[PDB]
Amino acid sequence: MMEFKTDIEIAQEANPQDIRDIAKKINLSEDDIELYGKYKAKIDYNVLNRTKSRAGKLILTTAINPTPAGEGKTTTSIGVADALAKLGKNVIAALREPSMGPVFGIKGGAAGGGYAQVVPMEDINLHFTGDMHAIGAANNLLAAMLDNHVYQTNSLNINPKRITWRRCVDMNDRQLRNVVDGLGKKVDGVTREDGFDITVASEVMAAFCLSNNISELKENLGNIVVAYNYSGKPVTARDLNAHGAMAAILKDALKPNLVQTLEGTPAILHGGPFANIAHGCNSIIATKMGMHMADYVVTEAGFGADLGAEKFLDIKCRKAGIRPDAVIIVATVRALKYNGGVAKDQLNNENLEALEKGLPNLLKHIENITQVYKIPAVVAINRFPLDTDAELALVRSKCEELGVKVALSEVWANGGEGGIEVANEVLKLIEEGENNFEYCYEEDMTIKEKLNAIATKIYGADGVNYTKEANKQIAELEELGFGNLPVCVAKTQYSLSDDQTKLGRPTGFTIEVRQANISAGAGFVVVMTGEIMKMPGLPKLPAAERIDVDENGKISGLF
Amino acid sequence: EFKTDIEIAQEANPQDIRDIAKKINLSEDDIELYGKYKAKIDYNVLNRTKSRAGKLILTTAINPTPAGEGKTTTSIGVADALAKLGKNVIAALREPSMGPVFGIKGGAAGGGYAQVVPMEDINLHFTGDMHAIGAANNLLAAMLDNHVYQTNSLNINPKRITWRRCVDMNDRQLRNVVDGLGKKVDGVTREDGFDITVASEVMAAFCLSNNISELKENLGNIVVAYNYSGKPVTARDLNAHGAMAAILKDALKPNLVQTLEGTPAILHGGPFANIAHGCNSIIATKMGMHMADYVVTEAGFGADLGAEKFLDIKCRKAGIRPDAVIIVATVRALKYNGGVAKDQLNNENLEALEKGLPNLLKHIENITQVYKIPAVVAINRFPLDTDAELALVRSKCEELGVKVALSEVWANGGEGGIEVANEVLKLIEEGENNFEYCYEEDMTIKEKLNAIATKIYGADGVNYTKEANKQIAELEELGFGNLPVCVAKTQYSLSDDQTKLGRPTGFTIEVRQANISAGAGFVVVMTGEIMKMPGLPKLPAAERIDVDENGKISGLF
Ligand SMILES: COc1ccc2cc3[n+](cc2c1OC)CCc1cc2c(cc1-3)OCO2
Ligand SMILES: COc1ccc2cc3[n+](cc2c1OC)CCc1cc2c(cc1-3)OCO2
Ligand SMILES: COc1ccc2cc3[n+](cc2c1OC)CCc1cc2c(cc1-3)OCO2
Ligand SMILES: COc1ccc2cc3[n+](cc2c1OC)CCc1cc2c(cc1-3)OCO2
Ligand code: PRO
Ligand code: PRO
Ligand code: PRO
Ligand code: PRO
Ligand code: PRO
Ligand code: PRO
Ligand code: PRO
Ligand code: PRO
Ligand code: PRO
Repeated sequence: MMEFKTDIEIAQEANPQDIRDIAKKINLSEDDIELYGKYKAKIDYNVLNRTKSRAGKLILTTAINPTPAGEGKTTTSIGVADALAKLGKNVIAALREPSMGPVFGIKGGAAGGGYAQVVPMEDINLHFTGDMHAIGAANNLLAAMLDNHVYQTNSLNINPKRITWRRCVDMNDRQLRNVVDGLGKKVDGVTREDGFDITVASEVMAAFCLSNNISELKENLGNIVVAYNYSGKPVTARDLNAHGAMAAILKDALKPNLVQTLEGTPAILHGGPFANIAHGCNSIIATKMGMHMADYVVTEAGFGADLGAEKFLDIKCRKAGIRPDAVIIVATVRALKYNGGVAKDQLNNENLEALEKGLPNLLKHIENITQVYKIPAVVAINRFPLDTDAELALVRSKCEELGVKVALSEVWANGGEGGIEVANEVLKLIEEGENNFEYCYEEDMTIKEKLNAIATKIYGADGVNYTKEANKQIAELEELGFGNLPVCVAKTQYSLSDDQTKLGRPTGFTIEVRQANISAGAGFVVVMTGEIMKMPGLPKLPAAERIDVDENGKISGLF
Repeated sequence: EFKTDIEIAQEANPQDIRDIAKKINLSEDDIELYGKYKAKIDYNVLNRTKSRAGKLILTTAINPTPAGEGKTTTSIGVADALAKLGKNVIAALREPSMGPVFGIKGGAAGGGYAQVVPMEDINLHFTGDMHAIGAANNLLAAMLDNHVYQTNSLNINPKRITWRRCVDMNDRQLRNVVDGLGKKVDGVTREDGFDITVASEVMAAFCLSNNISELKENLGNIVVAYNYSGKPVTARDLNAHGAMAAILKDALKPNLVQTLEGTPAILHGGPFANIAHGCNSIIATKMGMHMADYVVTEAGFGADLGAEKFLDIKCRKAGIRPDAVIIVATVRALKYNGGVAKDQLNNENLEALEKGLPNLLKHIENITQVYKIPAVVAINRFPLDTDAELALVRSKCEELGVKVALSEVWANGGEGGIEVANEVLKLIEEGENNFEYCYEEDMTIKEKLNAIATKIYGADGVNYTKEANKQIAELEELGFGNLPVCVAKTQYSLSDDQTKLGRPTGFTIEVRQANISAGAGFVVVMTGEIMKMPGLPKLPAAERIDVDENGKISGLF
């Protein structure tokens, strides 16, 4: 027979505390909190200026390259945080907010999974506290003011063909990828090519997550480059007098959102940019908030260590002035056997030979964390019942040779109890740890030197090649004065290389850069190794067709 | 003696919204808080409480003039006045669109000392209803295009797609677009456009639904296109309405807010008054009548548009009947109808006041003699209004059997509305159930149009273009001839000619176009061009908007 519980059944049967009690666990009075129902809350960012910082530790959760087998990065983050709570520690989980668009294409999902989730699950997947709407409104206001300026006088001499700013919407709408607007009468605007991204891909989202306060948000938004003039110089949102209004739309959204786990552990969800064209981390203001209110903060970055962790350490940690005390590298035996050449169908059979072929992927990410950034790390293996004792022993052997212990995580089935082993090793790394954190590169280096450093040190590439047009675009960015910013490499996440088919630990390859541009608002240069989907489409049978509401207003079909 | 509306709003002491909910017998478990000054009310509270069967007070006005009339200020003021008189009362109002705030600055819900607070939050995101309306609108658009891109098994003709996308911005750039460009995987190339979010039919259907079940059903009946066989394709055909109602599940809960004097207020919905009915949502008015003894609501654009549609559309679908009608006007506005220039409105001009008074008199006749509802004229008094001017207006209105009450709510708060509120209470106790619609649902579209044009506007009849006739003919064949008609004409005149002030007589209505809003449940009829997406000014008000280091917004008002 069978008997099992889906994540939504686990979320339904939960007993979530009043968010006011959750706030009490981190010394947040009722007068420091804006309630959104009794299970969601927004935290005033002005509590930092009137309370004493606990100077909590920072625990960064990452993973190997994503595989169709799944690794359970966010489930481990929530589970380890719950474990530290079982150990009597004052801990906060810092996570991102999901986009709403994909819920209607491919269905929504739990914050984590199993018994390591964040609740309320339904609200988190939909409107939550409205941050996504605030991001999009600010994005589209700047777009309307840009087009309005060109329509009224165009005194800034904006070249319509060099307009880089794009509108956005929080839906999976392929139809809006490439558009032409401004058609009609003379009074209907100026005809030009345009496009829509999904809201989370907007640069507003990136700068939103890299602002320390509302004044830095207003300053970052003004630095956004929306076009170039006929002289080749950048035209910014500040030049349009737009950043003040955009900061007014985001005034409430910039407050971090307080929720909880299934075990009552305080959780903060805030922001959620891409992990290829952005850094893929939750907001700085939320991570700073947590370290100010708790002794431990468990956060995470998307797409695995070669992308999210690299940008957490080289972009976020630089702009926030923070240092991880420990790093959790998540992996599963099935994912490693997948790197070894096993097809997705056969990942449940024992295959020591394939596990050994795919282990160099985990080994490379360990070397990057512990030998390039010099940060104490622990491997968290999300154990499955078919994981043989030899498979676990082989993984532990090769990881011990690099000085890293392997802790078995069972938070998906046992909640915080299943994360005590990982939590204990993390506390051990924090106490026995020293400040050896090193960036992958220095800011004074050129854009090509920074890319060369990341490709060689992190990806394992022999070097970086540039197309004819990429070299031109990088040369312009150096001339305009952007060569002193961090670089954000937008490449595939399924491989250490830029070739999504090269599993394991590819060697003797080169990265092919074909496009580059400036995200002056977020504060980094974006570099492309291929086409990047900034607006997903809907499948043939969208998930929306099964979503329903009953006479009492209960939603079904979401998960 | 006092300051601007934003300064009055800042110097106000709003109570905790939980205490405001206590005034209308709402427990803490009936209330979702959005800070301690806003709250959403569960619409299931109706299913566990006994209805107080409260009275319905409709607030309308004369045709909007550049002089202003202060309609919403009077509604809030009369609501505060009934509170001063120890009555249990709720003010039901509309939510403002956030878009125009960044063009022509924001404004108060009301004005003077008759406001609704928080003013700042109401002008922006409020509780997110506008975002949900747009999300539901844009999901249906994405699923419509996806179906055509995938299989188009419904044989949708892209040249017959009527659904439009939306955004809550004043963006003239998105009026006419071509989307679907790019690779073969980037969609189907076609012409398209955007409207401001509050102009979506999702907004009108949102406001004409009695419960979450009718919302899902109404959303399903929305016509999004036509197949090559000429038959309507709906959102139900796309299996979208269940998902759209899920996006709106929390939005459909009315928003509990308060006035300056602590009176409970509900702001929910905000459709256009020309291409829609311009009323707050039916659930908000039902909720108020369920939880209180008196409800003051309003309709936009004066009696010939909002009040007409409030009575012939909203009242029909909700099954409610107004117990009294407040017709708001000013001496300045009537003298404007009499031929006085905008700059000369401060001098006494009894001759021009008599030339413009027929406008107010026609609206009285429609309320009291066509719909048969008791009415009272509320004059928002100005300091330079001579006693003779006020006496002339009182004279002509009493010839029709309607008292004139002087309103000073703007400068005096609820005290300034006691005179109006008293006549409203007198009209409710002495009134009878004589309410009649202007037309019956059985009549054809052109008969329903001829009924409104002649009885309400004062026209000799209705003329139709060739294209208007074909569209009306096609709407009859498809089976939409049984719905009400929502006439979209100018608000500055009883006629379809914005220059004909006062009380025009020898005119006829020209219909250029007819469309179907099957989700809202009415047929829209055009007399001219309708701007569903306004543009930003040369100097947008958003350039003056700023935020300080503590997160305080300036320049909004
Ligand atoms: C989202 O992440 C997930 C999602 C799903 C997961 C499912 C399972 N596990 C981790 C998961 C995980 O973490 C890696 C490991 C324990 C387990 C035992 C089982 C089983 C499934 C799983 O089927 C029968 O016995
Ligand atoms: C306890 O065992 C340990 C402890 C510490 C170890 C440290 C390192 N390694 C193994 C270790 C090990 O396993 C043998 C492998 C090579 C290496 C290169 C590096 C580095 C550290 C290490 O920093 C920068 O470059
Ligand atoms: C794969 O199946 C598909 C996929 C997409 C299809 C798209 C269209 N049609 C069949 C399709 C079909 O069936 C053969 C025929 C009706 C039509 C009219 C149009 C149009 C595209 C289509 O663009 C403008 O006017
Ligand atoms: C029943 O009659 C029909 C039925 C189906 C018809 C389908 C199409 N057209 C007329 C039709 C018609 O004419 C009256 C012409 C426009 C068109 C563009 C297209 C397409 C199909 C069609 O596929 C892709 O681009
Ligand atoms: O644009 C300005 O004048 C300043 C610079 C940072 C925030 N606003
Ligand atoms: O000790 C650390 O590494 C972090 C840095 C910011 C405060 N605590
Ligand atoms: O490596 C660097 O340049 C800085 C020093 C503190 C941490 N990272
Ligand atoms: O179908 C689309 O429009 C995109 C591109 C391929 C996968 N999803
Ligand atoms: O109505 C309000 O909310 C304004 C703005 C803050 C103080 N008073
Ligand atoms: O079937 C079609 O026509 C579109 C294009 C690829 C899959 N869906
Ligand atoms: O979707 C694609 O990739 C093909 C190639 C160009 C036209 N469409
Ligand atoms: O209209 C409705 O509500 C249902 C949904 C599927 C078809 N009929
Ligand atoms: O499109 C509009 O609404 C304004 C009016 C003239 C200039 N643009």
